[PDB]
Amino acid sequence: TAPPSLKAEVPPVLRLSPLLRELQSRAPVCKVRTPAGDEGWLVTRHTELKQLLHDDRLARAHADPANAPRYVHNPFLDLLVVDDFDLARTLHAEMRSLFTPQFSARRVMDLTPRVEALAEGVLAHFVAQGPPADLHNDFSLPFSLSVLCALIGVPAEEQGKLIAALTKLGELDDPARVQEGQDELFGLLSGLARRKRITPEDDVISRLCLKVPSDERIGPIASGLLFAGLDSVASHIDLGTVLFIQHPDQLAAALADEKLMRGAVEEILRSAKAGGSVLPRYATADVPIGDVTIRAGDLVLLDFTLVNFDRTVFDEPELFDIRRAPNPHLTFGHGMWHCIGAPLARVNLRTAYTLLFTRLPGLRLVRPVEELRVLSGQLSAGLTELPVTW
Ligand SMILES: C[C@@H]1[C@H](O)[C@@H](C)/C=C/C=C/CC/C=C/C=C/C=C/C=C/[C@H](O[C@@H]2O[C@H](C)[C@@H](O)[C@H](N)[C@@H]2O)C[C@@H]2O[C@](O)(C[C@@H](O)[C@H](O)CC[C@@H](O)C[C@@H](O)C[C@@H](O)CC(=O)O[C@H]1C)C[C@H](O)[C@H]2C(=O)O
Ligand code: HEM
Repeated sequence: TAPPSLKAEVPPVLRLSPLLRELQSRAPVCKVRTPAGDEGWLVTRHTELKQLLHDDRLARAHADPANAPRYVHNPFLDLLVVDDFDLARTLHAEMRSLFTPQFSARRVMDLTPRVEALAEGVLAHFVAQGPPADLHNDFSLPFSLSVLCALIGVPAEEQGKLIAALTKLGELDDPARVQEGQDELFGLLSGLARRKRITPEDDVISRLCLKVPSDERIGPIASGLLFAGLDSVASHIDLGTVLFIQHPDQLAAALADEKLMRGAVEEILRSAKAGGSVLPRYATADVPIGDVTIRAGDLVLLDFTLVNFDRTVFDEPELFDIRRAPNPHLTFGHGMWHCIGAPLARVNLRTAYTLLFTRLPGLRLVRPVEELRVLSGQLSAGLTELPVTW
């Protein structure tokens, strides 16, 4: 297969696939065939990813968005792209000025007692019947979701439908099912905005109303935030928990020392996914990078965790070392595109690991890790299940 194809099934969890390892050793920027069947440029190395994150010729913009080369087939992902390059710039700037104040240090610090309290409640439900239990579906997802709902302003009576609607939102190669969850989610969130415009509450939707006069527009905006943080946080709770099970003496040191726990969270972010953490861009003009020229209109695949195994940056990247320092991973991106939820994601993760392992020090897998499976055909795909006992 020339160019190499990315849809090479799914590698085992917590391991860098042979395909991606050879692509990275081959060149910093590689032409590949995407899961959707089109052609794209995979950025494989740390320095080149950083450079492209700071190059204003990469954008969520294309002269013909409907016909542009695709990474995967998903209409919700397609909503990030507009056909006017000036409009793409101003929309991106606007979105960052809307969202950045919601994740200030004061706000995340102030939310933290609430985050810890939500973790405690989810844990009670997770352990209520004793072991074994599914860490993914009965702790990681409900905890990740309850935090996002508390911050965004989704009441309890609607959180039950969210996991379902958000699941069908991420489905690949089924535009009709993505449209269903899109309909259901956009209608739910914009109705909340209509209410909170009249009766403001301490949540993000209420504060978005003060700068976004359209309730309709708050639908996709809020949906973006939820989808950006739900599976991303949940899957890192899952995989970080496995990494800790596999490295008990490092887990013991992280539990005894908060600074070591912060380092451990960073090492889990660096290494848990081990490639495949791709978001797309398009070139709006020719971009020379490494020894190739990305052409205007071309698809560019930014893989934010493949670069965390770049041997020219990380010594022994395949080893889990919570004391790794410095730890310049790019899991949250960089620059003008840097993940706005990163401070919240970090609090969620250290809250989860701290609570889980102090309450359940015997946590272990029910079956060998080789038997875990990632859901297929899913944007932001996580484990089907994570059975644990304690
Ligand atoms: C300007 C507009 C307009 O006015 C309005 C009218 C339009 C709004 C448009 C809304 C549509 C939003 C787009 C969502 C797409 C998500 C794709 C996720 C893909 C996830 C990928 O997954 C893969 O999939 C493959 C198939 C599998 O083979 C792989 N093994 C793997 O699983 C990679 C996963 O990514 C990360 O997860 C983080 C991502 O979430 C981030 O945090 C959000 C980034 C992005 O979402 C930012 C937006 O979301 C912010 C949004 O808010 C913008 C916004 O409204 O602007 C408003 C103001 C973390 C996971 O570790 C990583 C992972 O899994 O490795
Ligand atoms: C461990 C969990 C998470 C990871 C690994 C992660 C990763 C990322 C990455 C790599 C990007 C850059 C995407 C690109 O350049 O196209 C990004 C952007 C973004 N993330 Fe996250 N994220 C996480 C959690 C969250 C959470 C919890 C939220 C919201 C509560 C969030 C909201 C956003 C937003 C709004 C953007 C768009 C920034 C922009 O377009 O300039 N993320 N995230």
